[PDB]
Amino acid sequence: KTAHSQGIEGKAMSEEWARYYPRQFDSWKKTKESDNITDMLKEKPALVVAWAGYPFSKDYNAPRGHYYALQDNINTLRTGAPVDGKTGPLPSACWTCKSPDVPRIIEQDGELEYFTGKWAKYGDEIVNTIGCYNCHDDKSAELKSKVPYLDRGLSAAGFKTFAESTHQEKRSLVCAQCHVEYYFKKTEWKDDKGVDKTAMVVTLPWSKGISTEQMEAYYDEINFADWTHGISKTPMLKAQHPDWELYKTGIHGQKGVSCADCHMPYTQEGAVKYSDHKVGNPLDNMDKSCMNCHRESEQKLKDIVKQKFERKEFLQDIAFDNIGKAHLETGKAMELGATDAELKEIRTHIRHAQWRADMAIAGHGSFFHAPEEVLRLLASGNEEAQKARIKLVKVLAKYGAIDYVAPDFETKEKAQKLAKVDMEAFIAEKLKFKQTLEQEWKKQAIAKGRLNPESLKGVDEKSSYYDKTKK
Amino acid sequence: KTAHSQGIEGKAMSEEWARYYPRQFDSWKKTKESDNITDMLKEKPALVVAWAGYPFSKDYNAPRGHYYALQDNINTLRTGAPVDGKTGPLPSACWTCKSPDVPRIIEQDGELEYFTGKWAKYGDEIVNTIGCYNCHDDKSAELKSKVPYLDRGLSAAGFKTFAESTHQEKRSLVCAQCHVEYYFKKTEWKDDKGVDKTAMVVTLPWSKGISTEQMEAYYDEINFADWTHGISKTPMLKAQHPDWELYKTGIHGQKGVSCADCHMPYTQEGAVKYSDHKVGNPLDNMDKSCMNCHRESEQKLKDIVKQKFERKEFLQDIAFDNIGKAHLETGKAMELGATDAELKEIRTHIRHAQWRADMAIAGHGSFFHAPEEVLRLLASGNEEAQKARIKLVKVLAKYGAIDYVAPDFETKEKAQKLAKVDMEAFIAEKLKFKQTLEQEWKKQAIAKGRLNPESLKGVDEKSSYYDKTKK
Ligand code: HEC
Ligand code: HEC
Ligand code: HEC
Ligand code: HEC
Ligand code: HEC
Ligand code: HEC
Ligand code: HEC
Ligand code: HEC
Ligand code: HEC
Ligand code: HEC
Ligand SMILES: [Ca+2]
Ligand SMILES: [Ca+2]
Ligand SMILES: [Y+2]
Ligand SMILES: [Y+2]
Ligand SMILES: [Y+2]
Ligand SMILES: [Y+2]
Ligand SMILES: [Y+2]
Repeated sequence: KTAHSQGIEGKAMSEEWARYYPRQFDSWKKTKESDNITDMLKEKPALVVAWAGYPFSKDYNAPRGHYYALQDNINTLRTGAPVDGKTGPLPSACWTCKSPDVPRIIEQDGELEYFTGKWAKYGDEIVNTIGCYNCHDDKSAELKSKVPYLDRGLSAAGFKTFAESTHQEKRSLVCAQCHVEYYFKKTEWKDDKGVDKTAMVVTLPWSKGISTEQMEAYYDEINFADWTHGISKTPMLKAQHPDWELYKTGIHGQKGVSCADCHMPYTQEGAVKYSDHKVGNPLDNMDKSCMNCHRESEQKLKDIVKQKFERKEFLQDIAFDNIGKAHLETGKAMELGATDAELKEIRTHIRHAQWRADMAIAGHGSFFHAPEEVLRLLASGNEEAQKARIKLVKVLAKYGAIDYVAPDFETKEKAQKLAKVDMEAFIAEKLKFKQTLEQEWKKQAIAKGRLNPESLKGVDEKSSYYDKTKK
Repeated sequence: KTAHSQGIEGKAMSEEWARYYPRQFDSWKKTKESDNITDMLKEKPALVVAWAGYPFSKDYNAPRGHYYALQDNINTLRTGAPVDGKTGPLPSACWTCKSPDVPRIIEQDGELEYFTGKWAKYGDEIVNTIGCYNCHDDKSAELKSKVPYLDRGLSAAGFKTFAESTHQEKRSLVCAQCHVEYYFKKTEWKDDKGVDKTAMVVTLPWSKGISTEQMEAYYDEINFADWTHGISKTPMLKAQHPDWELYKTGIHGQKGVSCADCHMPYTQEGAVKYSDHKVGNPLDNMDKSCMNCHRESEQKLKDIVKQKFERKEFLQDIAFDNIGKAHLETGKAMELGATDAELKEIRTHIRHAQWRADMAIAGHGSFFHAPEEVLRLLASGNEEAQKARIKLVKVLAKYGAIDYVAPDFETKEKAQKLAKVDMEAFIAEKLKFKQTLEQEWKKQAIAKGRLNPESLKGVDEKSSYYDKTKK
């Protein structure tokens, strides 16, 4: 048994686990070191056009350390500027994979209640970032999935549940609680008090399997759409970090190598085995992350990964360039009077093209985890985009614009203009939120004992729209 | 030293090496077991359209055992029906990678002379198939490259020559004498007798590197074309089994695993090491070919290779379908009166699209040797094809045929009709050649002592146009 077999008071706060596991706590906190903010819309402006009419066209950055998950959830322009617990663009489900306070609240008020309401609803309750309680039982310290939607998805896919899985599998599944693709399923229900409520439940689109094509069929079957494209008015599907799903198609995943083997490698100290909890880039610690199974120079292994990235980049830019043009050309055809009937097939091609290409790039490590599937998907996506563009030429020709040239979107600025994203306004509004409601959230949480100020050190120095500079 | 340190009389005939190496001779002869003829034009009729106006649109089969190399060179419709040593469609260079008699003749008459004249020129001299002398020195038995064009290509690419390479590298380079992409360079020269002659020299397009893109730049720089497309009149480039070049981009090649490690695995017998000379499919002998480095079930490893093949197939069919349509649509535009000036850009896209896609599939093992490069190349090729088709729509529209639908070519029969290939005639003509001139070639060779009848056992029972049935 552990030294805390009856549970841990204040378990949601990882600092509460330090007295029992100083080592794991210490390395866990070091994800603070990965504080770089890479503005993906600036790096890949084509993404702005792809996501026109959706929050991702406003703000989308690459992932950084777990230490910043909660704060980035707050800082992203995607969550907007609520004025209270009933305002704001997004729902409560946006907290789900950002805090150990999530299972705390789900365990206290129930799944449906948690998934009911605005994101702003839990502003002063969900204040801790990715912590011990998100992956560990506070009595036995064993690995555990704290979110019901995962087992729900695993079952539907014909997979064993978390409890039924092997230890090695659990070393990847704890990650799968968050590092997976999902959608919000509008769900009606009634509380014990009789009140009728509507919940937005996190659901893994795995009922037909975990391949991109199976998920596609899944979404088409229920005629689902995450949003109607702001430019082409196409029923779009958004892919979100399907890290685990893609990893499963890769050679490492097929061989049984877990996420932890590379991202949380062991360190033996005579009888005692320690897992590095500083979840980050394995390439920074190759001796422990790779050389334990590979017998090759670190530079060569690094060069190989670099090659894979270049390959992915090559196909990514091609696919999203044609996808972008397709959206714009469809928008042009619409302007000339083309009917929905004339654009139906084209829009279906665009929907599938982007779903496949987004699934390929949404998982930032997929280019390495499953290179072959990433390349094939980008190629498949590009083909659907081009099929749409060949048909678009004919629609444009019918309306006298066969020589139309879709505008360029090589910079985030130009792309956001086409996507009609008023950045200055969103940023101004966001800052007001942060300077008022956010600080009130933090002050109240600290007063109630839900948040420890120590955890806020250097947590809010950067975002895509501001950089106070240092550490 | 060996037991034949002064050389071997009749070295071109592998049977002459049997007295010294019965083991290697025995397994070497067993490639006779791989006698399957897979008609690739029947399997992938899109290839017929791609190669319209070129010999490959007539006959193209997958590779089988080395035991059949020489005979298949004779049977393929590509070599046609010579009536003497000065007739026939192809040059003498077509023997180059099919017989140990090649180095014998090159060593006797010189490189230029060998590469001068018709294929039919050496009909009764080049009669032995891939043999010991193609890869071994007849005095020391050491591995050796017998063709000057290889070192020539290696140097141009910044690689070390064969003699400068390591032993492990030689285990792959002996294969590179033939398993590489090449072109015939028209070369003028004068013999010691003063006569002016024209030679067609085998040349490796490696002066800018061995990547598909570098070879492309190489061919474009000299405005080279293997043929003018019979349908689109595009200056085409033909890729031929770039097995070694692609293998070099793969993980095995980068790690130093040679062709021999998988295709000619060792067998230890107490102090004595034997190389299995039955060059074939490693998957038939996985315990010796793969399990020597991998610790996984054979079925799983097989399933993985199968996955890679399906991935390649997926992208291959897409690329060649769009390439086929592009050719046909260009042909249609031509019929309507489109000018070469209006079709120049389109034709450049088609040339590059097919060069890249052909380079990806011409090496039948590339899907496994270098999966990532194969997928990327097929994707790149497809994109160039689609860029051509988008432009083609506009050219067709200008000429009043925007709704033109390129004819289907889902069967070899339909494809060969579009490619205007009169098969019945070519086959009839070929049979007459085989029944007359070919038999005379074999009778004369046997009479002169250049050919041993034993080597002809079951060598000519199959082709793409006839199957006497058994072994
Ligand atoms: C509601 C729609 C959500 C909002 C708003 C955010 N998320 Fe997530 N999220 C999750 C993971 C595993 C990552 C990291 C890997 C990756 O991003 O590719 C993220 C990351 C973010 C970030 C930082 C990156 C960015 O700028 O986009 C933000 C700002 C963010 N998320 C906001 C996981 C999950 C998840 C688990 C299943 C859900 C339901 C959500 N995220 C929902 C939202
Ligand atoms: C002159 C233009 C040539 C003719 C006619 C043939 N070849 Fe070749 N060839 C070589 C290899 C390594 C292979 C095997 C791998 C593969 O085919 O992908 C081949 C195979 C053939 C075959 C059998 C397959 C088929 O039906 O196409 C035939 C009929 C054939 N070749 C005819 C190697 C070389 C090579 C070495 C550099 C040269 C110069 C040529 N082949 C030339 C011709
Ligand atoms: C949900 C509660 C999560 C769990 C469980 C795990 N991760 Fe995570 N991860 C999550 C978020 C929201 C983020 C984004 C953080 C941000 O503010 O940008 C991440 C990020 C990562 C990263 C990126 C690290 C970096 O760039 O420095 C990696 C490599 C990563 N996560 C890996 C990972 C692994 C292997 C996990 C299981 C052991 C794991 N995460 C769990 C959310 C969640
Ligand atoms: C999920 C994303 C995790 C978070 C957040 C934390 N831990 Fe963890 N821990 C995780 C894995 C996958 C593993 C390895 C499991 C295995 O048996 O292989 C661990 C392991 C531990 C252990 C056991 C000893 C060790 O391997 O180091 C302990 C005691 C432990 N973790 C503690 C711990 C604490 C205190 C955390 C918060 C500060 C914490 N973990 C977070 C995954 C995750
Ligand atoms: C052991 C548990 C492993 C760890 C940790 C890492 N790798 Fe690995 N890798 C391993 C296996 C068993 C295999 C499958 C092939 C086999 O030998 O059975 C691989 C394969 C690769 C590959 C080749 C496939 C490819 O995508 O090109 C590469 C390039 C590779 N591994 C790199 C790599 C790196 C950089 C790692 C650290 C981040 C890493 N591997 C860890 C086993 C294990
Ligand atoms: C070793 C073989 C790995 C396994 C198993 C998993 N990951 Fe990984 N991951 C690995 C590498 C080499 C990289 C690329 C590093 C680079 O910067 O080039 C990644 C990357 C990720 C990322 C992207 C992080 C970022 O860009 O900020 C994430 C979020 C990530 N990996 C998650 C993750 C998960 C959840 C895994 C299991 C399903 C997983 N990785 C396995 C190496 C390895
Ligand atoms: C030229 C003289 C060659 C040398 C040297 C090597 N190969 Fe070859 N190979 C060559 C030809 C002309 C053919 C086609 C034979 C036919 O009649 O179809 C082949 C075929 C192969 C195959 C296919 C085997 C099968 O399908 O059963 C393989 C796997 C192959 N060759 C491999 C290979 C290797 C690894 C070599 C070096 C050790 C090698 N070949 C040398 C011509 C020549
Ligand atoms: C090229 C395509 C080859 C042909 C045709 C033949 N041999 Fe070969 N042989 C080849 C390789 C790549 C190797 C391995 C080299 C190494 O040292 O790793 C060999 C090896 C031999 C040997 C050495 C002992 C052994 O490894 O078995 C002998 C004695 C030998 N080869 C003989 C031989 C004979 C008699 C052949 C014709 C019947 C023959 N080889 C053809 C490549 C090739
Ligand atoms: C030893 C000399 C090898 C032989 C013989 C074969 N493989 Fe291999 N393989 C080997 C290494 C060193 C690596 C690189 C990764 C590493 O562990 O360092 C690999 C990798 C693979 C892979 C993974 C990459 C991929 O394309 O998915 C696979 C699937 C694989 N090897 C399969 C395989 C098969 C089927 C073999 C026999 C025909 C084979 N390998 C032989 C080393 C060696
Ligand atoms: C092991 C890791 C290999 C190395 C190294 C090389 N080859 Fe290979 N080759 C290997 C496999 C698993 C396969 C596919 C088998 C299947 O049928 O699925 C191949 C295939 C080829 C082929 C195609 C043969 C045919 O389709 O008839 C050829 C001609 C071939 N390989 C040649 C070859 C050469 C010359 C290599 C070195 C440059 C080489 N292979 C390396 C496995 C391995
Ligand atoms: Ca989604
Ligand atoms: Ca060529
Ligand atoms: Y405590
Ligand atoms: Y990162
Ligand atoms: Y691979
Ligand atoms: Y003799
Ligand atoms: Y074969």
